[PDB]
Amino acid sequence: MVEANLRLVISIAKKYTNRGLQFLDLIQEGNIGLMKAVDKFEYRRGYKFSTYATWWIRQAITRSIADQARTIRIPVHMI
DNA sequence: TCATTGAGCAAATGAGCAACACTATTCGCATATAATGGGGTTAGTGACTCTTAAGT
Repeated sequence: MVEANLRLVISIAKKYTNRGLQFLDLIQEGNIGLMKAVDKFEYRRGYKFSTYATWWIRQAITRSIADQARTIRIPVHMI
């Protein structure tokens, strides 16, 4: 299930490119979020995979670029 | 008899600790229609040397 939606990870992380982080770091952290979405996925709500996986991939990419992008790190609640 | 030396002492202030109670920070977790392969250089170098590789 994980190695069939990596194209979804590169499709999400295509837009977060020039935000202070490398392109390969983004899709790596998106893969971490994709694994966390695979482990907690429920099929009985009719949705296929993508509407549940997109939120977790976007969350992992945003929490990656909110912390590991600057030296003087501001937490996400303060920013 | 009194100034001088040797020793100490109560007290005031500066530093700090120990345990406890309130509170502002910080981090783990969740978002359910569908979303399914990227930008970005270097472009009018010169000369020389070392290694690898096809050609003889």
